[PDB]
Amino acid sequence: SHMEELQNKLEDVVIDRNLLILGRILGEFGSVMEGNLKQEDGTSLKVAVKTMKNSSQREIEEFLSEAACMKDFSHPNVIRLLGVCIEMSSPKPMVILPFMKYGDLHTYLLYSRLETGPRHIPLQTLLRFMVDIALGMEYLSNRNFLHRDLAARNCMLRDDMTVCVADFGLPVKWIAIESLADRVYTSKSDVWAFGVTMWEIATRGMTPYPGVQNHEMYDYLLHGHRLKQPEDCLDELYEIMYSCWRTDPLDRPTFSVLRLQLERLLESLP
Ligand SMILES: CN(Cc1ccc2nccn2c1)c1nnc(-c2ccc(-c3ccccc3Cl)cc2)o1
Repeated sequence: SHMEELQNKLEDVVIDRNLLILGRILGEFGSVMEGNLKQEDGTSLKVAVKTMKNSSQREIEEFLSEAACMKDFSHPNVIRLLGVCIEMSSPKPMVILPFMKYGDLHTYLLYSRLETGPRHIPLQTLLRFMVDIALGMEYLSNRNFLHRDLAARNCMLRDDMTVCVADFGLPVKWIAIESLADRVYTSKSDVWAFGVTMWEIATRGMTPYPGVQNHEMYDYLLHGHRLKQPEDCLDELYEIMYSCWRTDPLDRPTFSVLRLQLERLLESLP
């Protein structure tokens, strides 16, 4: 029955192409399109459709396998995979996601500094964003799933302004020191990317390490330098993000420890 569990997950993740109607292109690695998904209750749902790219057997079965694992995730701060579709060329898979009208968190932070879009984001909400990602990441690491592409651009905003982790890997300034050197990736490397993500949130969308080029990053970190404390950022919050960048990956806290520290800090605000 150990294999029968994979077959169960496999049947579940596939969506009939006829239940899907494709809309306009939102982004042009593969495309992001809007779509309509006909549900079991007879009504249509607005969805986001991600199309992907070379073998028509092994790599496709690999996509279905990976998608079957992804649809098994069930947490309010992890994007939910609604299912997958396949379309053949003259070998193009599609992944079906809930439509997020508020978009990615990175764009939202940037828009908040311009007169038109969202208004100034206060400290409590910036901390609520960090708690939400920590909760989603905590769910993932406890299931032994590595994100491998954690950044503000890969976190999505739901209609109730809840953040969910998304766009799972497969970005040099999000990569842990040991991942740049030993080409090794663990949950401590996700914790490092999370600290960088927290810094993007606190700076309201600044690119990490201003004045340091991508090809200078490994030598920069090797000499002990880390991301600087953002202006008006709490010392406690900075200590939490800094703890994510400890040279020894074993010294870095887990997501569960980080989530707790962030919740206490949030509750402590007036
Ligand atoms: C496109 N995107 C972001 C998004 C979401 C929602 C949204 N609404 C409007 C615009 N939007 C944009 C997104 N978030 N998560 C994913 C994703 C993509 C691929 C896979 C995957 C990769 C390999 C094998 C199997 C799978 Cl299922 C998993 C998750 O993509």
